[PDB]
Amino acid sequence: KEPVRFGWVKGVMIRCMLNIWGVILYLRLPWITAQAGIVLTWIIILLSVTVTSITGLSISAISTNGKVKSGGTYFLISRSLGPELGGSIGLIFAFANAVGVAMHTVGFAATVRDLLQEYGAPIVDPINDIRIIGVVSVTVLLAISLAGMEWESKAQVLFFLVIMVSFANYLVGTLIPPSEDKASKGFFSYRADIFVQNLVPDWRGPDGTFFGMFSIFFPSATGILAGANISGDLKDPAIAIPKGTLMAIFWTTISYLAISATIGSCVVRDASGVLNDTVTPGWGACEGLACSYGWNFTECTQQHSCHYGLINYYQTMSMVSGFAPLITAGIFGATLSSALACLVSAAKVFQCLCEDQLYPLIGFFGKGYGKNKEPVRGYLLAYAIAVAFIIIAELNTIAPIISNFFLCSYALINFSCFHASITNSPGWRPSFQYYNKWAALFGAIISVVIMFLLTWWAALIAIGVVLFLLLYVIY
Amino acid sequence: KEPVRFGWVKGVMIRCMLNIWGVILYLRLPWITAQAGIVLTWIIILLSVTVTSITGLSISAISTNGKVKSGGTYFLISRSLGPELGGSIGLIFAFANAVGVAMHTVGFAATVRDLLQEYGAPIVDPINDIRIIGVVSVTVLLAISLAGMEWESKAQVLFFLVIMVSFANYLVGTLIPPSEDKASKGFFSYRADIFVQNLVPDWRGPDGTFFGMFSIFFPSATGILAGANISGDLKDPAIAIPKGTLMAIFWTTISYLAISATIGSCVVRDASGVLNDTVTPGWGACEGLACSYGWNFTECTQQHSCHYGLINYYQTMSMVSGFAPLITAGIFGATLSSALACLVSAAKVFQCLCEDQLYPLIGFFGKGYGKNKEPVRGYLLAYAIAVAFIIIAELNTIAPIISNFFLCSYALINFSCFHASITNSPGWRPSFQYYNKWAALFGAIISVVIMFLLTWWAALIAIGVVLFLLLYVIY
Ligand SMILES: CN1[C@@H](CSCC(F)(F)F)Nc2cc(Cl)c(S(N)(=O)=O)cc2S1(=O)=O
Ligand SMILES: CN1[C@@H](CSCC(F)(F)F)Nc2cc(Cl)c(S(N)(=O)=O)cc2S1(=O)=O
Ligand code: NA
Ligand code: NA
Repeated sequence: KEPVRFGWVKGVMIRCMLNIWGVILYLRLPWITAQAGIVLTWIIILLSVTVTSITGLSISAISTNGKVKSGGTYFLISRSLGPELGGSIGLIFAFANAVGVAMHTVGFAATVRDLLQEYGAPIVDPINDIRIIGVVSVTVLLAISLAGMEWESKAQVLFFLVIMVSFANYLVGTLIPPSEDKASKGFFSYRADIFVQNLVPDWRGPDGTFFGMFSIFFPSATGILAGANISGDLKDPAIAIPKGTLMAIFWTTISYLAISATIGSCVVRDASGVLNDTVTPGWGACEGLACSYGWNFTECTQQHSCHYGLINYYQTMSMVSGFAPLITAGIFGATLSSALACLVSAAKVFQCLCEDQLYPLIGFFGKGYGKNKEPVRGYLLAYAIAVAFIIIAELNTIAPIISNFFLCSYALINFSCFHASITNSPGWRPSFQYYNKWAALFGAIISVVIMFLLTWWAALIAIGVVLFLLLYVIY
Repeated sequence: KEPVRFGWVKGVMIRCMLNIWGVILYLRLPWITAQAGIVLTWIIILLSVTVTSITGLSISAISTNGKVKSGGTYFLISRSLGPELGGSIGLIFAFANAVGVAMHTVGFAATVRDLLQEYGAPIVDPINDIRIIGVVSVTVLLAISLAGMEWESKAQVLFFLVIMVSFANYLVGTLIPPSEDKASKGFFSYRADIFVQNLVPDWRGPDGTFFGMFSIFFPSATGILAGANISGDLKDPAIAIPKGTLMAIFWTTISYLAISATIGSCVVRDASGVLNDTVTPGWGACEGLACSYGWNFTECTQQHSCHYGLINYYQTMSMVSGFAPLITAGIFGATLSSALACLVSAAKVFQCLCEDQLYPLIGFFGKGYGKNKEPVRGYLLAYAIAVAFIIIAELNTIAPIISNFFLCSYALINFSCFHASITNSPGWRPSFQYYNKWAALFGAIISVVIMFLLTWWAALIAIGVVLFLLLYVIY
């Protein structure tokens, strides 16, 4: 009974694309497009996908160096900077993945709760909705993931199809001439006037700055290592990991640019929401862009007190669409798939750390064999952390620390590549064509600059945890 | 012709006491005593002299381990964490010392300029006063330091005597019943009412917070390594360095407490400065503490627009005194002595780095022998940096980076002691009685906490410079 192996389009490309896409695509990108206009939004996107392209090239170069087992992403850190930054960064990576599982299942449970609160009676508590729904969802994901690897692959293909259907729904919705309901909320079809008026920023509110929008977006463009954590479950990784990872990054960035450039030329940043604001012939004068189509939104701009339009209403994308519930389906598919990718990623790193002879820290976790060619001993450890961080259910303060645990790995992977390449390390001969030491050095420096720049105390906590593990292991 | 060696009272105690005392004693301590009252000022002092007591114990333990040449303070860093944090921290230490020479000579030149601007015609430029005076003063200090070591010792004893004379002048001045000039500016003799009213804070202005006052004070309590940088010029360092350094710290702290507790019970925090504010019998009512003695300062407190009193006038200590010019003499002696101690400290570390075989980075500086048992090759290097940072003459922005170069050494010295003591390093047997690994660990952790807490970007620059030197030396 041979194990199942995957090609490059279902085992690498789909996984990375589905882990990069989140709910920022559906709830915040249309808002960032309004705060910062179109050109600066493109600049933010192209700055974010430059760090993850350099890390992508380093990962691709790592993959063409030989055969590495599923979850041996930190082996280069270990054999280039000693086996005590190997295990420490591996443990940080595999703990942050198992926390990201919870930070996604909570986001899915929030949507389920929001739908339940309108269509029927919820159960008594306002926040225990999230806890019960999150725990049930995590148990279902654990069950399907523990039933094999073909089943996880089929579920991921299903989520991909649902996301594509939501994209098509959006794109055919924007081409429909506006109805009164859609017009009165700020939607007109592709107009040249609304495109030009939206190319320049309009910073509004306490969080409306270029660095604020960069800090909102950047953590949702990472997630490129989801096809390299299962390196051993591919038919030939040395051709499948470079091409799959880079195609994922390319197509994700294209979809990020198209959505902003199209939503930025259909909706105005201010709208009333009440249909009694048509033009009255002889209403003195009106000030605003929308009069030339037949709508009068002066009271908003004078008083700054309406809830609709691109800059005020967070769910504009779900009202431009032809059929609204398909966008909710897209949100479900974009959140569950990220949770599943993170749960399969944290299992295959705990299972590599539990069988690492050179890092005996947690090698004592073995009681039951579970020999089904599956990491049963690495799934329960991830499940326990995932549930323990769903019971808390309040995770907006832990997000910076986890997001910096994920950049302490982007720094050490890139620096391990550079250090092994300048030292001429004995056994480091990557054959990937597009790779350079100085690009890796730049990536390793920027990944620390950004990490301290986003929030300075969480970066210190992230460094302190790694340093404590390092020192306790040495002594 | 044997070289000259010093005892423990002139070679260690005087040097450390004179480098700890600065112009904060004369221009800012009476102000901090008014912002934060008396109890919190004592708390600030006793928190600052806890980091430098733990570092003092680590230095004392280092000194009883054997014989170390003049300027080998970093040898423990080198033989406990490799010879590439040895030289890098040694270079950072000896560059920050040679910059502190400039940051003190500029402070002396400022006082000379301020006196010149009143008693006669200055030369044409307002800021070239500082440049010319600073360069001349540094050349005079270099000349006396380069003429030998006995002459430097005699100059330091002279500065010590001048500081003691200013202290006596102050202390006999506060016991004189007030004159009208001194009363109208806010000075009354030791009163019980002004003591109680001044025990509690009164935070005023943009910089008036507990952390603001800690950040002003703390960098002026360090400077305890000035008697350990000349370890080889002592008759027996293993008895002279512990006792001298700890007695310096003790007596400095006593003088810091006495000045604040006595200036806090003689002056009120608000005064007018004009003698027409005596009590007029029948002036309705007056509100304020000073009426019961016979002075009426209501207009100040109502309008917040007067320049005198403890909290508003920075030179209160120079008007309480019996004879004002002796306080100026004390300021001269407190600034020149710190410049001289730093110039002798940076010479004897550059001269140890130029003859270090295991750190060949700057070993190429040797052209002229200068064999006079004096570091002629290490004095010109310090002089060039000192002059280059006096020509700039604007140093209030470089102060944080230098002050963090001085804590990157307090961290590594303490951690080197701890690491060598837990590893049971082969050759580390300190016989100092009062020493503990965990005290050193606490010192090494607090020295980084404070370093990032004072200003977060300058700490990153200070770490980046050390890391760049480390990496460039390895490759
Ligand atoms: C969206 N994620 C961001 C973190 S930003 C949100 C935060 F968690 F910070 F709150 N980074 C990564 C990176 C990787 Cl490499 C992987 S993965 N599955 O390849 O190992 C997963 C993730 S993520 O899904 O957690
Ligand atoms: C007053 N100094 C403070 C720095 S605070 C002012 C700043 F420079 F930061 F702006 N720390 C030290 C420490 C030492 Cl050990 C030595 S010394 N001569 O023993 O080597 C000298 C000094 S200092 O004189 O520079
Ligand atoms: Na997803
Ligand atoms: Na001094």
